[PDB]
Amino acid sequence: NQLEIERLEEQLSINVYDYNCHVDLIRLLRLEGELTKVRMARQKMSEIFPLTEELWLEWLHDEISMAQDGLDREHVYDLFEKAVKDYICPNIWLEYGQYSVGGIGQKGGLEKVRSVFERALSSVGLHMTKGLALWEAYREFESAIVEAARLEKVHSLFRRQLAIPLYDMEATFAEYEEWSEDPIPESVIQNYNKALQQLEKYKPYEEALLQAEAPRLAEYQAYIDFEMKIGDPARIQLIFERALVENCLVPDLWIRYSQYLDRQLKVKDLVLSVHNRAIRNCPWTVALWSRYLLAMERHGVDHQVISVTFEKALNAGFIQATDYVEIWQAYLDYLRRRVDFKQDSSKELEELRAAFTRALEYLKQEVEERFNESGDPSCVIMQNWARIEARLCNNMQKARELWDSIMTRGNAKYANMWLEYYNLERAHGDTQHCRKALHRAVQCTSDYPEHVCEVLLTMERTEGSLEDWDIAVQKTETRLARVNEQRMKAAEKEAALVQQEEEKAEQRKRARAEKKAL
Amino acid sequence: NQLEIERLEEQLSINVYDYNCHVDLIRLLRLEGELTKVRMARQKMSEIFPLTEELWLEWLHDEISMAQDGLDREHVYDLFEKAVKDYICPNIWLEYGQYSVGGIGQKGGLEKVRSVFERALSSVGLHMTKGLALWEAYREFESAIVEAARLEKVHSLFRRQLAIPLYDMEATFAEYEEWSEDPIPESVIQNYNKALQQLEKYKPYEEALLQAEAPRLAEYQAYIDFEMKIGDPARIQLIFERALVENCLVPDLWIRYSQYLDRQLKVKDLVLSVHNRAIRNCPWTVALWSRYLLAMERHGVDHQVISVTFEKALNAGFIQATDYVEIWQAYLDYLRRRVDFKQDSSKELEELRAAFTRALEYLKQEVEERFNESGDPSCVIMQNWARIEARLCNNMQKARELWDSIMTRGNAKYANMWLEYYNLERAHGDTQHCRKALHRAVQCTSDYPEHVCEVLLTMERTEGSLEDWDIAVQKTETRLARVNEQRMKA
Repeated sequence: NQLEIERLEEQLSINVYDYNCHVDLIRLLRLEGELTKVRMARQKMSEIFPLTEELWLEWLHDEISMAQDGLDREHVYDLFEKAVKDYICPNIWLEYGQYSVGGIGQKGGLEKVRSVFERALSSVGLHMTKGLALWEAYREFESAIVEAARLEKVHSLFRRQLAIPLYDMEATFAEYEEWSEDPIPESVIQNYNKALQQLEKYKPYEEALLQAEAPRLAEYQAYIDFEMKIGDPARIQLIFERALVENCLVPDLWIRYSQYLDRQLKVKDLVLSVHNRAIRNCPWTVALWSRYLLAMERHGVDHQVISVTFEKALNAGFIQATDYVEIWQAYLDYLRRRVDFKQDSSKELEELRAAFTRALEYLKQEVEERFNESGDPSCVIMQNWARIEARLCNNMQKARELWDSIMTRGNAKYANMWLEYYNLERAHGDTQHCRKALHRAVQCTSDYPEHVCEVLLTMERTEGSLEDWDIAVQKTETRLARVNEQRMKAAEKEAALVQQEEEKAEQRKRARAEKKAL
Repeated sequence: NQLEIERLEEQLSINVYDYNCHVDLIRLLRLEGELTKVRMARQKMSEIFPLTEELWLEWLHDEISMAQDGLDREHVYDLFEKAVKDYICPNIWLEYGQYSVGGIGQKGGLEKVRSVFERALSSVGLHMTKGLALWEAYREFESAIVEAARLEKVHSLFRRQLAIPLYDMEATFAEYEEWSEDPIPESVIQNYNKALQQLEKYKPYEEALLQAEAPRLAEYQAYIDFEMKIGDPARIQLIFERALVENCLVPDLWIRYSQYLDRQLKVKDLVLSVHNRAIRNCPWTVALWSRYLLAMERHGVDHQVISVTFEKALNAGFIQATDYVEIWQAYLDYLRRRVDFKQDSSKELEELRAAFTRALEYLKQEVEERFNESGDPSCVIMQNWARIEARLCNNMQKARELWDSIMTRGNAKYANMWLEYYNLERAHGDTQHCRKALHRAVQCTSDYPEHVCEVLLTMERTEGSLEDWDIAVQKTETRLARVNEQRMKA
């Protein structure tokens, strides 16, 4: 049996991203009874993958069976704390509540049990199908500690629940009437009726969810669309989380959720936790990383931790080269917003300039090596560096050095490219340099040459000397003449190929053998 | 017969630009013998139109026949002076020389005869077909005056002529050996040989010209192409002038000719005579006026005469609305190059700002009434004014006033209009004004809204705060969502 464990152990050392291998290794260590090794393998899997409810539960059950010390109780609590983070988990919460009851009597045991049930209810108390079990477990505990006056607390739990649309809530209203010696107040009956109307209202979606199987993403989306029209922040979070349990590998769903959080709730601890979980579920999508870095910046996360997050993004592994420029650009935009441009020379500015160099080299080395295509064809990073360096810093010279480099890459043929450079020179350079840029455009542009000529003639018309206008008409006339010659000649060749294909089709008319022997 | 004459005179009182009517009025007046009325009709026509050689000759014969030796010889000369101006005219020149011989007895009569023959030879002495008659008339005059020493003058003319390729040139070489007691020198004979080589070169072209029916425009162009390959300035002008005799109504031919003069020769007096002569033949073409104003500026013609030349163009009459903005464009460019922008007074700059205003109004009133279009749909004059006013003068507020007006006239829906405005603000305004322009652009752009959004987003990403970026995505998302709602609706 140990032979097979060693096989799995080495298979993980070659590739640690084999989820099923981790699962197989743990099941075997657990069988062999290696207790410190199972926990070690479980801590190592959990740091890499978010774990499903069933995997957390077996781990929780195992630590609980062996906890034999008051300290191990504390350790089990720490584990429960880890488990609730990955996805919504009504059974884990229920297990946490029931377990925490065992520490009653100790200094904070009564308060602790109330703390976890209350936390459970905030997370899963509105859950149509699995929320009810939590309310019932909470009430049962409260009634078990008191006989005559804490009764107000048990009342409150009955009243809190009956204002919420849950399944079999009807049996809970009846259970409450019998229990209560005091009459059920009119306000409670009205909150219950409105909760029943909500229950009838959400019933078709819950049923569509039930009849559909499985992950039932389309039915989840319809539900989410519905809850957003209604607009209860608490219900919208719930329905997102419910959907994300079965569809955690659908990045657009994470985007949708995090986007709602980033625009509406705007609660730091919540939005960032959700971004992080998106990252653990779908590391391969760059938008998730760039949106994470955005959220960290909006909420004043320390620069060091934002930076270390970015470094993790570079190591996630993406499928496209374009993906790597996107992550670099998000980080670069972030570094750019940290600089005070009102004053040269900022330490932050040198950090920015250092980052740009690093990005271009990273694009030159790592991405080019793996994909064998540059990840930035139109050199958009260099363009941004150039724009910044010329408009925000008084360093037009660096902008020029950059642009000469952008153009050498066969980018010299694009009208829009020359114009991007021209406009940069028109704003922060001199007229002499616009003219040289424009004279170059005319010489090099291959897609829309008439366009760049018009731009050159317009500049000379408005700002140049008569010699300048005359040189401009000469260069443009000459250039356009050459263009029209090749355009016209190539049309001669296509017309010549059509005539060759007509004389080929000609021989086929005069040679039509209706009978074939071969 | 006089009846048809009264009809033509009133038709001219109605419209003075009827060339054939003028020709007909003159034909009847000449025939009817109204000696005083013909001189008038001829003078009033010649000031408007260039006259063909035959029309100048007939006028000249009448004045010479009415020798009214009061004396009109100086006056007849003045007429010849007018006649040589219009086109190349070997018969008018030949006619001028034979006539000038009659005044040889008078003071400096001799220098005058040599003056016109030399002037004639400079214009048409290289003419393959008609140049020879002038060389022969010059020699004939020269051999006729002295016995022993002007014999040299005649020698120089035989030699001068024999170095130039003419038709029937061989018979003049043979004619020279007999007349000349001394042998024909080796240098003269080799220049003759290369000229015979020149005669062979031009022979297929001279003949191709001969076989086609007049104006033989296609055949003339081939010749011009050929002579330009050779690149001899004297020879190039000739073939142009020759072609222009028959094709004076082909503006494209004048353009190539005047263009050759402006790029290659660059001699003030020569280029300006051909440009002036071009507008008189084809006034309806705006390029001819515009190239003319350029040439006057290149050659430093007085500011006052350029303005009157320009004012003349406005009354010429064009077929397109675009033509009127083009001439207006040309004049505005000219006035701008007269301005020193380092000096803010500025005397020239005030004529310029005044000129723009006058121009925009001409398009609103005169051009709009006739065409019911501005002729400047995208407002490039206002665009140019704004650009000048913002980059060269520190008057950015004026550029904005101009741009507001452009957007007001239905250009707010075009992305390129907003971006051009954005780019001006980006260069000579502040960032807050770029932000406002773009925000306006996103709301209004109707043709390519997705594009202007990309431009706003790029800006915020590169210069804006994180909140600025965030506002931009909302504005763009909302705008694009609504746009997409309409393409499904419609």
